[PDB]
Formats: sequence, structure tokens, C-alpha cells
Amino acid sequence: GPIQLWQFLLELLTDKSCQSFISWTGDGWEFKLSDPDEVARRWGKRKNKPKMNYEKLSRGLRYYYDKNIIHKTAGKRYVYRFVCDLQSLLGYTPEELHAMLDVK
DNA sequence: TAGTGCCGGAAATGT
DNA sequence: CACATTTCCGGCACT
Repeated sequence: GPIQLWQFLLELLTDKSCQSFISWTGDGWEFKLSDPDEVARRWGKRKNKPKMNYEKLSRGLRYYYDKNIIHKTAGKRYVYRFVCDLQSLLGYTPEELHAMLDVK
């Protein structure tokens, strides 16, 4: 079972106990790694990569640009946005998930 | 400045 | 394998 990066992020983004380092911005599917190092750290443990960091992690994200899985919110640091049909994948709309997560 | 975000090419890596 | 990162790096831009 090899989880992919974009799926790891979704996993973090739907667990309240993770809002400290990663969270939805309240605008659709846009999200922010408030503490990229902690995200990278956890991404590193899951994949067994002791030397993982936000630099390498984000190169992973950049490869999603053409795959249109995740796009970059230009100008906002550590801010990206899922551009794929997450409403169909998760079954929730951004509002519903935000409400359910207590996103502010 | 040099430090840091961010970008995308090139090659390595590993399940 | 196929390929999704992982790793490394020259570059551009901003503070």
C-alpha cells in the first residue's frame, strides 16, 4: 500500500488534529501548509524518507501542475489548491467539508 | 547581500 | 517494467 502525496495531504486536511500545520483556507479547495516543515516531516515518516523536507516535497507538488491535481495559488506562500473533482471524490462540497472541519 | 519560495529539467530510486 | 516521487541544481524574484 503506497500512498501518493496528494492523497496524504487530503488525509491531513480531513483530520482536525492536523489543522496546526496544514489547513483549508476557506476558499474552495485551496489549502495552506502553515508549517511546511511539519508536513514534510510527516510525509517523510510515512514514506520512510529520513531526509525529506519542504523543498523536495514541493517538487512533488509541482509535478501535479500538469496532472492538474493541485495548482499553486500564486503569491501566497505555502498555498496550493486542488483543481480536480474533489466534490465527486470526497462526496462533499467545500462548504460542507469546511463546516464539518470548523474551518475559519 | 544572502536566505528563501518557487519553478521545471535531468537523473536516480524504489516499491 | 511503469512512474511517482526523491534528490540535486541553475535560475528568477523579492526582501
